[PDB]
Amino acid sequence: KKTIVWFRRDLRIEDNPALAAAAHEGSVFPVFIWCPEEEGQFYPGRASRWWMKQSLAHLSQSLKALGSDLTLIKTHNTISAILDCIRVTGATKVVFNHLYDPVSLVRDHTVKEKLVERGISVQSYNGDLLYEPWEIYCEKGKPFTSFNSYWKKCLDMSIESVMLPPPWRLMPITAAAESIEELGLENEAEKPSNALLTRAWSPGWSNADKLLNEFIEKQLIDYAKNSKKVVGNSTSLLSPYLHFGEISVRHVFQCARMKQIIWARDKNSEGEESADLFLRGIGLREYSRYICFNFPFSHLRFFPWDADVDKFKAWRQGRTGYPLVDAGMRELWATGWMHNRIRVIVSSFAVKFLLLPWKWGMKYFWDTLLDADLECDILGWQYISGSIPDGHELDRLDNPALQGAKYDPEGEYIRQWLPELARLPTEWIHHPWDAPLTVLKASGVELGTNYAKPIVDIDTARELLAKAI
Amino acid sequence: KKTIVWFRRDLRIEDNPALAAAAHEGSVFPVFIWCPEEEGQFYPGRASRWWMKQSLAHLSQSLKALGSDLTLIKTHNTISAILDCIRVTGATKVVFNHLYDPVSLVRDHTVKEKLVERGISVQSYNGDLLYEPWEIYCEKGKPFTSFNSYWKKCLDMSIESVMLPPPWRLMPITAAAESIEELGLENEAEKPSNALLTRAWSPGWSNADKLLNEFIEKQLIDYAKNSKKVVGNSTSLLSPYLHFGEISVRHVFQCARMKQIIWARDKNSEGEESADLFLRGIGLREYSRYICFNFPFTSHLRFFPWDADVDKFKAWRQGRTGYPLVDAGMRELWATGWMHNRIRVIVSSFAVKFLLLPWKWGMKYFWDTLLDADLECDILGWQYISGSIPDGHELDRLDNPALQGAKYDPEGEYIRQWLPELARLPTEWIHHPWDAPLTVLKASGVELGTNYAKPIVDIDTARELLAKAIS
Amino acid sequence: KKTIVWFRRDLRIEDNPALAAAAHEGSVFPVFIWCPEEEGQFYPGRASRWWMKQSLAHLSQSLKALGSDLTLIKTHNTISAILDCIRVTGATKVVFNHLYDPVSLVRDHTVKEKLVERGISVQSYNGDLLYEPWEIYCEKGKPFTSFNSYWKKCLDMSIESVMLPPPWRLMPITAAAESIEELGLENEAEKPSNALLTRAWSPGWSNADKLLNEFIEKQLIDYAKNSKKVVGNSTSLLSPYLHFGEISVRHVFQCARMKQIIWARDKNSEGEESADLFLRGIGLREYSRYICFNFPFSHLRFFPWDADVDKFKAWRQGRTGYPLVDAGMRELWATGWMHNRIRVIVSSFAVKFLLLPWKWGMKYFWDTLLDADLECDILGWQYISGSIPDGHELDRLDNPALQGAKYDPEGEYIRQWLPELARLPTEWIHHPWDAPLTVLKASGVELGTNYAKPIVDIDTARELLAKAI
Amino acid sequence: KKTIVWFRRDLRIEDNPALAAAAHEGSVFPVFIWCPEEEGQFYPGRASRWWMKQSLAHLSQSLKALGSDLTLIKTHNTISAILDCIRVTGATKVVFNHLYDPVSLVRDHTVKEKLVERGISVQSYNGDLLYEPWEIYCEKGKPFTSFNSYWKKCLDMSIESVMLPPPWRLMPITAAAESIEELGLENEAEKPSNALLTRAWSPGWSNADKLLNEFIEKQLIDYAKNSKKVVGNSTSLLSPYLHFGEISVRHVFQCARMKQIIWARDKNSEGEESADLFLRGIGLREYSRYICFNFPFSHLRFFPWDADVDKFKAWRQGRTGYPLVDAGMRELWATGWMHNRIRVIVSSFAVKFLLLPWKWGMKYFWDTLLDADLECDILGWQYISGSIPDGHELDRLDNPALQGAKYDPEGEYIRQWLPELARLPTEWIHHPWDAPLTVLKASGVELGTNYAKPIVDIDTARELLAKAIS
Ligand SMILES: Cc1cc2nc3c(=O)[nH]c(=O)nc-3n(C[C@H](O)[C@H](O)[C@H](O)COP(=O)(O)OP(=O)(O)OC[C@H]3O[C@@H](n4cnc5c(N)ncnc54)[C@H](O)[C@@H]3O)c2cc1C
Ligand SMILES: Cc1cc2nc3c(=O)[nH]c(=O)nc-3n(C[C@H](O)[C@H](O)[C@H](O)COP(=O)(O)OP(=O)(O)OC[C@H]3O[C@@H](n4cnc5c(N)ncnc54)[C@H](O)[C@@H]3O)c2cc1C
Ligand SMILES: Cc1cc2nc3c(=O)[nH]c(=O)nc-3n(C[C@H](O)[C@H](O)[C@H](O)COP(=O)(O)OP(=O)(O)OC[C@H]3O[C@@H](n4cnc5c(N)ncnc54)[C@H](O)[C@@H]3O)c2cc1C
Repeated sequence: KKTIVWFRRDLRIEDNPALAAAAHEGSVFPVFIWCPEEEGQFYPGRASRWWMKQSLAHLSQSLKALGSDLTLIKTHNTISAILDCIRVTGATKVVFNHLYDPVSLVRDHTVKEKLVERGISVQSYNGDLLYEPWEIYCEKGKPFTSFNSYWKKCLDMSIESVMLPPPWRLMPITAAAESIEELGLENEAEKPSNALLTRAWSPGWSNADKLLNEFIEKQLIDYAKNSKKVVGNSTSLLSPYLHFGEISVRHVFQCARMKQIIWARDKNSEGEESADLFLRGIGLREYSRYICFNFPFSHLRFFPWDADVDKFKAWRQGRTGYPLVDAGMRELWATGWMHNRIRVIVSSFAVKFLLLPWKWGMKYFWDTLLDADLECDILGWQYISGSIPDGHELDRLDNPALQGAKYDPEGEYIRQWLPELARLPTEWIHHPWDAPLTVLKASGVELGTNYAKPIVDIDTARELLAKAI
Repeated sequence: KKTIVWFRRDLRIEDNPALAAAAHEGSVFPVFIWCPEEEGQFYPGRASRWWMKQSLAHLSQSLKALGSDLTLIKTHNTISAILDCIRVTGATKVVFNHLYDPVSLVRDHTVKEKLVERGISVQSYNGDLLYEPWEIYCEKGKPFTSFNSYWKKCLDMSIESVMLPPPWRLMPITAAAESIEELGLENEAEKPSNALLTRAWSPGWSNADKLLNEFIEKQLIDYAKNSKKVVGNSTSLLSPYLHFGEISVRHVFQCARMKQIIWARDKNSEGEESADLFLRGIGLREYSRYICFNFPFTSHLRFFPWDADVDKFKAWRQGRTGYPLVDAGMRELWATGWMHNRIRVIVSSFAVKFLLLPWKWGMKYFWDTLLDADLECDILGWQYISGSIPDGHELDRLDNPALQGAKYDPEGEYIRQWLPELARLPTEWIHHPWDAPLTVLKASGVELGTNYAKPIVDIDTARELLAKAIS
Repeated sequence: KKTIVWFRRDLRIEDNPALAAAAHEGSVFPVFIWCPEEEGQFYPGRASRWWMKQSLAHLSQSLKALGSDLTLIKTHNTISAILDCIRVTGATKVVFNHLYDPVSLVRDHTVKEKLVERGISVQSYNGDLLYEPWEIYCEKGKPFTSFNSYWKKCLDMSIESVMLPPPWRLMPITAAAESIEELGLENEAEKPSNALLTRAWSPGWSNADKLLNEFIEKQLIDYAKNSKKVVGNSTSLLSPYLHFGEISVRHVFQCARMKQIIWARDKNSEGEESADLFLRGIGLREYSRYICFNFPFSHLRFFPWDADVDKFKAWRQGRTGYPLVDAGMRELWATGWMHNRIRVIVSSFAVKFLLLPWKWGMKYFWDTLLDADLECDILGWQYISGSIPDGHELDRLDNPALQGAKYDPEGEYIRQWLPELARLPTEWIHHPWDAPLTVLKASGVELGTNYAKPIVDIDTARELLAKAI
Repeated sequence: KKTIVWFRRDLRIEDNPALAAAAHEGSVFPVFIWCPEEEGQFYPGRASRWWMKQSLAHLSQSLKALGSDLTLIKTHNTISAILDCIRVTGATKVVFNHLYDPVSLVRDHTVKEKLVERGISVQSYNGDLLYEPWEIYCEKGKPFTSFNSYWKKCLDMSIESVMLPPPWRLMPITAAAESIEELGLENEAEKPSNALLTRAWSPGWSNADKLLNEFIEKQLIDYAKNSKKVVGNSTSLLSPYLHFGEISVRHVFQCARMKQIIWARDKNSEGEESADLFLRGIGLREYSRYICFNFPFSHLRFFPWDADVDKFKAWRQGRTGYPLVDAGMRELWATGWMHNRIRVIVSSFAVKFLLLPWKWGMKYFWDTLLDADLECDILGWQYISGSIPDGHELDRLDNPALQGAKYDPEGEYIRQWLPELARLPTEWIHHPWDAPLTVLKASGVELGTNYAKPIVDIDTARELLAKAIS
């Protein structure tokens, strides 16, 4: 047999069912079709493309040792490149993994019909998901918009398997079509600025496996009390690796459940909730693929926004005057990642405080986030605008005085990303516009020149939001 | 559908095909039927029974945290106990894993025939092996008889898979049948002495996975450089955990295979070589079940006039033979229930070629003392030492303890730990004090014949008493 | 014998000559006279006073466990308080250590003259200093105007022992006089802002002993290669404890000297150089007291200034547009300490770029430095203004491009204290105004809104100095 | 000036009063005069001489790094070698540190008189003790009888200090006196066996400052609860280093003293008690040189012994059937060191259970111990003998069933030095003879085959000694 594997966002060799199907039957021809025209509005952002350039290099380096290597093709049409690979490789079967974004859903089915009619067999295995969105029903069949009612039933009867990495790898003697090597992801006018994200990130499937041993045996023990704290990479940093499919979610769920069974047996209650807080976070990634599968284009709510370009640039540069918002936008753009509670605040500020279009705030998240996912990002904005009964309503404006006192105690997250407020005490570190002048100047801050004043008064933004509902 | 899971030597949940097959179809019913009379001359030993008692107690607490308890059963007939569990729970399928011991080889295929007549569904799975002995074929007849030619063909193709542990399980209902209250595995007079085995061993599958993680990440880096030595944690110390099936062979194999792949793209020239020896070490266990399958007795039927000396037999157990590697090996074997591989090639070659003692005498001692008392490994180990297999050693091959210790134990640090009386004896004579001059022996406070015993047998006599005893 | 141990800036118990001589004689009455009126402009600043309140509280409970409590007195005249402590205790002798500042020099000699005439014996010992300035002279009595010829001579002689803390203690047990528990150091208008210095500093003498045992066996090995690094606290962080006398320099020298002898015969060509740069640095504290002794006020090289108050606020708040200067002024305000290389840059920028009075720059250093030392700070400004033969010429300015490449490699000091310059490459991390406009957006740095433009051009400031000399 | 330094038992530089004073006055000419014929009975043993050789070359290496060598001299008369060094060097003052052995007490003072009559300046400093034995005066004239009352007197003054190492060194011109390159400390027959002491000891003043800092900062907080134990590094292993004067007694005292002050205000509870035991442990060394100073050569009893040469070989090589005694003898000979609580067990077993002459035990402890202190080893045997008031009477001995139940619980100390008793339960581990026959067959213990039977009954030693105490 001659099989052609099609890597998309399953950039790994471990537990790859499409790759395990190959190399178990005949020869393998790895290929990566990169068609930017067919991506549409879902084109990968600036930082998301940088992770793709490094992961594909780490992938091609991995496949180069197994026996074959990793063909990259930039084409104007995916089917035009797939049918052209079969021309030079003489393959009789093509295999790939599942992707549930709106562009790949209609493309996986179109690629099927075009070459299955031609006597060439296809097969699409389960990838990046523990449960397919067509494997669960409420007995009846109603969709569980309730994540609580969703994940409560997913914990019942797991029936899958964990695969292996292929020991060997065979490749036919072929030619080339239309081939490329490495271009179309990083712009020369910003490569030096993009080469600085390596300070806190290292793309690759093997580096992802090092992270699992760094988090399971050492950091998952007290994850329930660290995830609440926002200052420190307190969580697992597995979002960029899981999006690009560098870690199989089977492994992320198996070894985490393995720790839960040991802690549930050792009477340990601190680790039990730590495993619950992490496994029920893994289910949210599965919940995002379930909603986006039967609720694509939910969020059909177009109320009078306030398309102010200048007020949007201050939200990107962290000049909104709010400490917890400006620090989050400072962390997002410095490391390409931010905590979940930070995203909740900086996104709510973009729609509830500034009335900017939610698409504008998402297009910036889609561009600068290293973990820029499609199902998870949309799911986060639905949690903000009030599209799920298990999320905060659009009308509420959380007071930063108590909001910072929950996720960022002692104000150590602002004093790390906003060094100008390093002497402002924790009593006013989340809201300098409430402290008297006798303690503001004592802290060294001068609201106006030393630190930006609040861009929008919260007292006037509460009623003005309810003034249009 | 109610399904009875029959635990035997697969005391684990991570990759248990029989346990994963059940608990997914419907209900589950764990049971450990302990029938000592059906196991003949190779009834589980003394220390190995102690390990089994602690693992079963840990297995009981592990399963009770998932959903169902564990039915500990000690009856007079195993098949009678299986038929008793079917009627009390209403089960319809009996599921267990594969075992290749001659006792279970003839009764596992008997339980199937007994239950097919009654209509009870049965299905066996490969639990503690990656290549079953009937899966490797050729185009001719017989196996390979050489491990090099056997393991060369196993590395050609590979189709494995790792199963997941179920987070939920369901008990059946009503009354229980004959139930054993965890009894028989220990004798009242030798219980405090068996508790001393906890100093270097913590049985159970939970500590088994942590050791596999510790060895792969922090010790497989230089396994090829330490496995050839004896001192300290030279190897992985996974034999007692792999014998009772607490870690699946695939989980141990793939962890060193995954680490070997990363040690290739990073051009770790000596890294992937360390995984080659460890994986081939696992292959020796695979090759043990191939010989034991085709040759199902206990290529080893050479019993000639032995020196049935019970006085020289107790001097070999307690480690008082004048040979440091032999004495220190028998000192660690009885104090920790374990010993290095190269030392087992020494203490047993000394038992059959230096003392002319029966090989069944030393093998019965390994059965009671070794926690990793593997039937398939304890047979292949003694066959490799004698001239039974052309895999390595012959019958008329003796090794000088001088070049033997300096090859597997430099600086003599292994003897000084288990023989304090030879602490100030230099490494040049630490492995053979009799060949050292009296000017250094008294300076090293040895004094043969009072503190450390003189060599019980001469190296030249054992060669002249054996070459003239073969015809 | 009833003795009075006048604690001043010797806030320790171990290696205390005046405390040991008074203990091994008879009774001990420790007292601390705090007269802010006798202090001229050398009155302790905001940060330096906070360190005094913590060390004195630690000193109070320290002696409280040995046998005698600590007495703090805030009076109008020090001699009036000393005469009061004598008439309430009957102490026939008053002992103290040495202080070489101009105010405390004429005071100790006035205290001796006023107490000797009353029949009360006085005794002074060497404290907080290896060898006094009146003990180092060649065959000629010429004071060493150069430091290279200074410390090279201090190593050719060594005669000073080290003593242990007193074992026992007892009190003359008599009524007290005017007993000012704790007044003057901290005002309530800035108490919470001052309490935030506990993040990176823990004042006390036992914490100083905790600091040495960590710096010797762990950080002194490669001190020569870490002193060239500005990022982080690469040095020892011993200046605050040495200024307040919380640990004697004899123990600081003896621990580093024996480590050098250990590395001497060990063929350690890297440990000797590390012990050298630390001991040569200890000599700078020794050299500061030498110039402060027979050179009262040289630093009288004044030149016309441009005292711009608005340009002085930007120098404090770090709004000067220079990344290496603003990052240092942020660290000076956040933690009250900065590296020696940073102090050279931020002080030269105040006098050589903005043309601000050197006293104004010192008035801010003296107020915000936890290690605010009179002899060390003046010696620092003498090194910048060009008042030393082996210093820096006042007529020349260093290019921040090559300046950052010398003391801040990899560019990690700006990315920590100025998070807006995170993705700005090292090629322009020290000077964003030289970078092209194409990379100023790739680095997400808009000068008019993100990080302010340089307030004064470098080439103009270099010629403006030559325009008035 | 030019001063000659005489290193004898002060092989250190951190705090050496005779070395730092000689460095300031002028030139430094370090000499190490040995002369075994003047030692006689107090000649260092086999293992103790090995430490002296390794610590000598290491101290000679550290001296040359400063600027002055170390002249090693082996002579027949120590005074003839001192005068030979003065003429070839031209020195004026001869300096050295104090010692408190009967040899040096009459030798150093003889050096003083013969060099004073010739016009050579001499000055001896204190560098081996906190308070010198003549600085303490008690009652009216009885030099105190016990230690618990002696050390209370030392805790009522304390005018100590410490000194710094001198970075400068300069040796004069020509010399070449009657110095040898290597003496006769090691014999070729016992050299490879002596090299096996490096695995447990790294002698020298440089390493001495390492485990000193390691002990005070790490394993001192819980010294009050680990001093009674024996397993592992229970104590500080500072006995051999303080014997050769590689660490100043003031630095050892003032380090644990500084931790007690910090643990006082913080109220560490166990911290103050651990210092109160370690400092009073140093006080026993202070009392060792005190009782040995006023008394010559309280330990002179020649009652009928049992001079059995075969019973001496069993107690020496650890074959007496007593695991707590046999394991100690196998440690004392393997590592050249043993815990203090083991010494009162292996030495009391030799003089009471076996009735062997105590000189046979003291001669063996002098050869195999690296910390062979003349002033301290004698006091240890006096504690075993019925001599010291606060000590063991001659007719007292404890059952090992209670010794291990308090000083060595869990029996992990025996299973390391006696592997043949590993599976023996921790109850009968210190006395296998009293164990039932079922546990002995189960624990592989065959008293008389693999492990030796008790060489002497405990009830016999009590009844045999009663007839001799009349
Ligand atoms: C507005 C908004 C936008 C978001 N955009 C993304 C995105 O683009 N990509 C992304 O991976 N996550 C996104 N999330 C989820 C969340 O920000 C990250 O999953 C998490 O904060 C970082 O992962 P971690 O490994 O550090 O933490 P952990 O909590 O340890 O991550 C657990 C894993 O489970 C999944 N997961 C965790 N939380 C969620 C969630 N809320 N929704 C979906 N899956 C989840 C991810 O695979 C994640 O790696 C978004 C959340 C919000 C509120
Ligand atoms: C006379 C004799 C008797 C032996 N009896 C046993 C026995 O009863 N039980 C037992 O498990 N091993 C036995 N062996 C093999 C060998 O002693 C052990 O495998 C090894 O010493 C312990 O392996 P480890 O887990 O400590 O380390 P590693 O060697 O790192 O473990 C590798 C694993 O592979 C297998 N393995 C490794 N070497 C061999 C080998 N030579 N033969 C077979 N399998 C091997 C084992 O499952 C082992 O756990 C015997 C060898 C000899 C010479
Ligand atoms: C403008 C300016 C102002 C300064 N103001 C002070 C001050 O107020 N207080 C202060 O203690 N030091 C001052 N210094 C000296 C120097 O900044 C600090 O000694 C040092 O940076 C503190 O870090 P450290 O103690 O970890 O350094 P290390 O080098 O690790 O410590 C060496 C020690 O030696 C002394 N020392 C080292 N370098 C110098 C130096 N250049 N001048 C004087 N003493 C030195 C200090 O006691 C210091 O603690 C100043 C230097 C300059 C250029």
